[PDB]
Amino acid sequence: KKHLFLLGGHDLEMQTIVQILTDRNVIFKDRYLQWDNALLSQYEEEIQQYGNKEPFIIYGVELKEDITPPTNYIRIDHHNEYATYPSALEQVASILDHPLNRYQTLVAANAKAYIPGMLEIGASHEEINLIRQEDRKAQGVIEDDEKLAQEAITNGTEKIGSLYVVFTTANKFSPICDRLYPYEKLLIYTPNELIYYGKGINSIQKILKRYTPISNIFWGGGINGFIGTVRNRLTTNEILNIVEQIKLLEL
Ligand SMILES: Nc1ncnc2c1ncn2[C@@H]1O[C@H](COP(=O)(O)O[C@H]2[C@@H](O)[C@H](n3cnc4c(N)ncnc43)O[C@@H]2CSCC[C@H](N)C(=O)O)[C@@H](O)[C@H]1O
Repeated sequence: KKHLFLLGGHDLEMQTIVQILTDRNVIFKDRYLQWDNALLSQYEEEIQQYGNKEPFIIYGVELKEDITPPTNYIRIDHHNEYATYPSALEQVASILDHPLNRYQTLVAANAKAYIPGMLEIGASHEEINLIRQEDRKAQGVIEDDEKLAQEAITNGTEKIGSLYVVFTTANKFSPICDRLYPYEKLLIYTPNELIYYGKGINSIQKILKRYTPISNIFWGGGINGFIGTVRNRLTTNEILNIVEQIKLLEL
């Protein structure tokens, strides 16, 4: 059985997956997707040529199935109902019988549990710093993202009990997280998007499902994981209402 991999949005894990797939001569297609456009329909041409053809198994790595996948398609993900699963890098390596080296174990740990996941595998201060910078660089974080981050922590950040609430006009939130870490609970929101990081995401999912269908909600990891809403699917008032509901969990 021959392997076809379709890669979704880019980050340090997806970059590492490209490296391993490259070194091992695996058929894979990388349309340089990002976290917000990781659609299976981006690979409609490849689904047409390899879909339902016996010799090939198709591995979609963190792709929303906005089109019906063929019968020879296996979803490779660690989000939503797969949120307790090992990271995509770990699952891809297992399929290829690739032993993850020390660097790649940190890539998987950061992908699944951020900085706590790396401290759990004995990461050093300099190991954590290189992973975080490479992770943000692979996301496309640039200098304008890091400035809006500094302003968001300086001028739009309050703490309610154990919860940081940051209003921002920024596009990428990883710059804010690394400046505020360590934290137990962090809520970043924009006029049409919010992402929660930290303890008790199941209680947050309860709140979100009162305001928007589950198809606008993504999450990953356990408690001390993240849960968020797709950009521009909720109104400003809906976000602001949710922000108050999340704040109410601290009172
Ligand atoms: N507790 C934590 N605190 C801070 N960062 C963490 C934490 N846990 C994990 N992380 C980091 O978060 C990253 C998780 O990576 P992923 O598993 O690929 O998960 C990614 C996406 O794959 C996933 N996602 C699913 N659908 C969508 C969508 N429509 N739009 C945007 N994002 C979507 O949600 C995650 C991004 S969530 C925040 C997105 C934000 N708009 C931004 O630009 O930074 C990874 O780099 C980890 O290091």
